[PDB]
Amino acid sequence: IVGGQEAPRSKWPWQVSLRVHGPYWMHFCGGSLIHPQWVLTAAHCVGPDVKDLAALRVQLREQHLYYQDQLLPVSRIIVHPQFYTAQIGADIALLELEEPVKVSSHVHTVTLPPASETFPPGMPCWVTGWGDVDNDERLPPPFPLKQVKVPIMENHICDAKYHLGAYTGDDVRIVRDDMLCAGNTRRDSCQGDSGGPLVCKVNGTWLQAGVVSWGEGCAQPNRPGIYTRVTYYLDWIHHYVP
Amino acid sequence: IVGGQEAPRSKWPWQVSLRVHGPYWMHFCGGSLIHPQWVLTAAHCVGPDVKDLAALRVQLREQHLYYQDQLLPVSRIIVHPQFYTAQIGADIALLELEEPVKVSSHVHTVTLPPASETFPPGMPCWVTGWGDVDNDERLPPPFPLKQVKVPIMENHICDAKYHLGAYTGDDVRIVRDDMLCAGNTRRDSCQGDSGGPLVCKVNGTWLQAGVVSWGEGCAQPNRPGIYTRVTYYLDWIHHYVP
Amino acid sequence: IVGGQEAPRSKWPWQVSLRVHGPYWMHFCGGSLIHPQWVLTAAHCVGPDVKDLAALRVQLREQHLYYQDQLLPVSRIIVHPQFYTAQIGADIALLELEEPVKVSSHVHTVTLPPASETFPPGMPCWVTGWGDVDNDERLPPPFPLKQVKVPIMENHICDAKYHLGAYTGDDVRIVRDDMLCAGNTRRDSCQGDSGGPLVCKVNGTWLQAGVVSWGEGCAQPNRPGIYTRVTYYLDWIHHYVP
Amino acid sequence: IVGGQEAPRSKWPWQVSLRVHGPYWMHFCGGSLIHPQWVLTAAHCVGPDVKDLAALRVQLREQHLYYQDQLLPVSRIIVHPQFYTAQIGADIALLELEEPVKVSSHVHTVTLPPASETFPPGMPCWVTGWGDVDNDERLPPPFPLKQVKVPIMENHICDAKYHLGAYTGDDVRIVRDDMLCAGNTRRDSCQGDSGGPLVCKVNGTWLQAGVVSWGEGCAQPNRPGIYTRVTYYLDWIHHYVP
Ligand SMILES: CCCOc1sc(C(=O)N2[C@@H]3CC[C@H]2C[C@H](c2cc(CN)ccc2F)C3)c(C)c1Br
Ligand SMILES: CCCOc1sc(C(=O)N2[C@@H]3CC[C@H]2C[C@H](c2cc(CN)ccc2F)C3)c(C)c1Br
Ligand SMILES: CCCOc1sc(C(=O)N2[C@@H]3CC[C@H]2C[C@H](c2cc(CN)ccc2F)C3)c(C)c1Br
Ligand SMILES: CCCOc1sc(C(=O)N2[C@@H]3CC[C@H]2C[C@H](c2cc(CN)ccc2F)C3)c(C)c1Br
Repeated sequence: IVGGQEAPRSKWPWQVSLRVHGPYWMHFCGGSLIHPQWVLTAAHCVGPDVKDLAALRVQLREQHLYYQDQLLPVSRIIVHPQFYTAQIGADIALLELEEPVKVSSHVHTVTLPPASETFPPGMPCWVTGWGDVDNDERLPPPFPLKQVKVPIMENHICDAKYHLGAYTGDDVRIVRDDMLCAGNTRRDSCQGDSGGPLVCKVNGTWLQAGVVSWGEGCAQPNRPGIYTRVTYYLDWIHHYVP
Repeated sequence: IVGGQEAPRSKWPWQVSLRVHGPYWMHFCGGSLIHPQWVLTAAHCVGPDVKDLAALRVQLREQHLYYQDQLLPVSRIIVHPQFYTAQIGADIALLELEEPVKVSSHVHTVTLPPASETFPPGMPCWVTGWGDVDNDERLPPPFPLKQVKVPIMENHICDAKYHLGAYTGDDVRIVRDDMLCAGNTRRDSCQGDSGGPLVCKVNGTWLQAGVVSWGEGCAQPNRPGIYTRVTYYLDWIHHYVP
Repeated sequence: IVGGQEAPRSKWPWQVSLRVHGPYWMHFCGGSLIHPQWVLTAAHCVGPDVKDLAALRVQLREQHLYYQDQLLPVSRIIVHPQFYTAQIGADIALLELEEPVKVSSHVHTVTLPPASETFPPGMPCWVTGWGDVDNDERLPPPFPLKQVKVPIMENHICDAKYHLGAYTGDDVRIVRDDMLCAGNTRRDSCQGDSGGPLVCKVNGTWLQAGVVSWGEGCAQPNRPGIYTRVTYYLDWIHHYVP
Repeated sequence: IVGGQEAPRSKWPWQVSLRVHGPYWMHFCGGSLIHPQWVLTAAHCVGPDVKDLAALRVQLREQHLYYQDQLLPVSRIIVHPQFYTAQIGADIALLELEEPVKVSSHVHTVTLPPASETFPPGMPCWVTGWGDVDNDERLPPPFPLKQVKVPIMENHICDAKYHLGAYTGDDVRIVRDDMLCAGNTRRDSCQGDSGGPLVCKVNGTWLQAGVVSWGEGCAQPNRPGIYTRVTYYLDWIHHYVP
C-alpha cells in the first residue's frame, strides 16, 4: 500500500493473507472473505499454473503479519478459465477453505455488489493489504495492515492515461471492460496487495468493487492501479459460492 | 541461447545487438538486419513505453559482444500499434538507422518469407543471440554469439502443451495466430535473445520465420519458446521498409 | 543463532537489540544491559568510524523483534581505543542510555564475571540473539529471540584449529588472549547476533563470559565462534560503568 | 581502478590476471610477473585458507579481459606465514608457474626495488588493473586494462588520516610499516585490482613499490589505498624467487 496509514483493529474484518511454504509461511498475496468457507483473490496469485494445495494456507484478519498466526488449510483452488495474464484479463480466483470460519465482529465476510452497480468517480473507496509501501520498497516489520483512500477513475479516462508516453495505438484498449481503475501518484496498491479487496461505501454499506490486479509500477504518473471488476465476474462467483 | 554452441564467424550476417545507455552501451535485446537501413526486433525490447532515441544504438554482427563496437545511431523507432505485452501479441518493432549500412559478405540482410509461407512440425530451424545460457544463468565472457537448432512445434500442439499443468481453459488460446513455436527442454532461446531472428532454410535460402518473443522460462518441460510470426506482420513491415 | 531453539519469555532479561535509522528502525546488532543506564556490545557494531547518535536506538528484551517496540535514545557511544577490526581484537563497546531503565523480573541487568574468572570446557554456557539461523539464512518472521547452548573450547586448542587448512604459521596467533572460543558445527552465533551476550551459569548465577565478535562463517568445521573476553576489558568497562 | 584511463598496449607488460574456475575462468585478482616462472600477488587473493591449484590459472598481459585467453597452470602457491588478514599485514603471495614464460617486448618481468628505496611523496607512481571503477561499480565490458597516477603518502600521515572520523586511538597503529599508501578521492585502486602492481619510475626504471592490498572503500575521504610494501618482504621473496 502506497501512502495512507496503518489500519485500526476494528476496520476491514474480511481482509486475508495468502501463505506459501518455504523457510516460513510467507505472505505472497492478499484476499477477501466473501463467504465463511470462501476466499476471493486474484488469479495471478494462484495461477495460471497448477499449485499444490499442501503448500498453501489462508490467514484471516491480522493486525501485524506473522505474529498471531492461525493458518487455515485450502480444500479447492478455482481459477477463472479465461485467465492467463493480468493484462489480458479474468484475474479472479476462488479459494475454498477446508472448514467454514467462526464469524465474529473482528472477523467476518464482505458484501458483494449487485450486477448493475457501477462505481463512478468521487465515491469513497479504500484498498487494503500488506504489500510494498513504494516501488521496490517492501512493507517494514512488524508488517502492519495498511489502508489508503483511492480516487476512482473512469475506464475510458484511465485507458487514455495509460496511452500517454506509450507507442500503443489510441484505439487499442489497455484497460479492459472487466477492469476497474483507482489511485494516483500519492495513493495506490502495490506488489503484495494483489488479490486484496477494493471496498466502496455505497448507501451505508461496504461493497467490494475490485480485486488488486496490476499496474505499471506503483503510484507512477498517468498509471493508476488496475483492479478486476467484481460485478463482471458475479455469475462465475455465484456458480461456486452460495 | 539454451544448448548448442558458439556460432562460426561466417554464419548469421543479419544478427544485430541493441544497446542502451547506462554505465556502458549494454546489450538488452537482439535483432535482425532486413534492409540496409532497417532492423527487425520485438516490440517488448523498445516498448510499449516511448523510448529516448539518443539512449539507443545498434551494433552489427559481432563474434564477441562489446569487443569491436561500432555503435550505429537510430533515426526512428516503429513499434506495432497493437502491442502492449508479448502474451497479447503483436510483439514486433522496426528500427530505422540514421545511415544505410555498407552490405558485405560478413554483414548482410536476411530474406523475409512469402505471405503464404508455412513452417512444418519437426522442421529444423535456427535461433541466434547473446542471451542467457539457462534460467538465471547469464552468457559468460567473452560473450560469443551462440546458435541452436530448434524443432518447430505446430501452433495447436504447442498451445495444448502450454495448457498442460495450467488452469487456463482448453478453449482459451495461449499460443496465438500471430505466434510461432520452436524448441524443447535442451534447445531454446532465452532472456537477452529477445528481438533476435528464428531462421529456417527453405529451398537453399534462409528465411526469418520468427522474432524471439516470450515463453514460460527457458527450455522448461511442456513450455517451448514463443516467437512472433513474421508472415502475420509482412504487410506492416513492407509499409515502412522498401 | 545457529541451532538451539526459541528462548522462553522468562529467560535472558538482559538481551538488547541495537537499531539503525533507515526505511525503519532496523536491527543491526545485539547487546546486553550491564547497568540500568549502560549497554555492552561489540565495537564493530558501532565502529571503528564515528556514528551519529540520533541515528541509533536501543530496544530492551523482546520475545519477537519489531512487534512490541519501545525505542530508547543513546547519550554516549564509547568504543575501545585499541579497536580497528574484530580479528585484531578489542571488539568491545559501551552505549550510555539518555535515561536509566526501570528494572523488573522480565527486564534486568547481567552480572559481569570476577577479574580472575576463567571459563573452562564443559561449563553450561548459552548465546542469544536475533541473528541468522545459518550461513546466508536470515531469522524468519515473527523473528523469535533464539538461544543455543555452546561448548567452550580452550584458547590454544581453538587457535590451532583456526590454522587447519590455512597457510598462516602455527606460531602466528589467530585467536588472541582477549578472545574466547565457543560452539561447533551444530551450535553457533552468526551475523546479527554480534554484540550479544555469551552467558555462563557459575554457582547458580549468570555471568557474561563473552560478547559475540566474529568467526570464519557460522557453524563451519574447525571454525568455532569467537567472542570478546569480558574479563580482559573489565577495567575499561568499570572506568565508565558504576 | 578509480579515475585515470585505459592503458596503452605497450604499457605494463608485467600485469597478470588471476583466474578461478566456475561457469567461466573468472578474474578475481591481479598480479605481476617478477620472474619468468614467478607471479607476485596479495595473500588475501589466495588465502589465508588453502586453495586448490587445479581451480587456479594465470593469464598474462591482456588489453581486454577474456577476449584473447591463454590460461597458464600454477605448480606452487606460497602465502606469507604471518598473513591472516590484510589489516594485520603480510598481504603478500608468490605463484610459481608450471613452465617459464617466453619473455618478449609485450610480456616481460617487473624490476623489484632495492631495500633502501622508501618511495617518498612526489614520486611518479602508477597502479594498474581490471578492478571496480568506483564503490559497487564493476569494470564495464570489454573490460580494458586501466591505469591511474596515484600520489604517494608518508606512512605516519596515512595512518593519522585513517584515524580521522574514527574511534581508534591516535597511538593505535592502523597503517603498519610493512604497508605503503597512495591515492586520493579521484585516483585509487579498488576491488579486483588486489594483488596487482604499484609501480614507480626511479632513475628511468619502473620499480614495483607495492602490491594492491586494502583500504576503507575506494577513493573515500581520508582513506587512501593501502599497498603491501615490497621492500619489507624482499628477503622472503628471494627465499623462493631466484
Ligand atoms: C507494459 C507492460 C504492462 O504489463 C505489466 S505492468 C507490470 C508492473 O510494472 N508490475 C509491477 C510489479 C509487478 C507488476 C504489477 C505490480 C502491481 C501494481 C499494482 C497497481 N499499482 C497493484 C499490484 C501489483 F502487483 C507492479 C508488469 C510486470 C507487466 Br508484464
Ligand atoms: C503465465 C505468465 C505468461 O507470461 C509470461 S512468461 C514469463 C517468463 O517466464 N519469462 C522468462 C523471463 C521473462 C519472460 C520471457 C523470457 C523469455 C523466454 C523465451 C523462450 N524461452 C524467449 C525470450 C524471453 F525473453 C523468459 C513472464 C515474465 C510472463 Br508475464
Ligand atoms: C580471513 C578470515 C578472518 O577474518 C574474517 S572471518 C569473516 C566471516 O566469515 N564473517 C561471516 C560474515 C561476517 C564475518 C563475521 C560473521 C560472524 C561470525 C560469528 C561466529 N560464527 C559471529 C558473528 C558474526 F558476525 C560471519 C570475515 C568477513 C573476515 Br574479514
Ligand atoms: C574498518 C574495517 C577495516 O578493514 C576493512 S576495510 C574494508 C573495505 O572497505 N573494503 C572494500 C571492499 C573490500 C575491502 C577492501 C577493498 C579494497 C580497497 C582498495 C583500496 N581502495 C584496494 C583493493 C580492495 F580490495 C575495498 C573491509 C571489508 C575491511 Br574488513
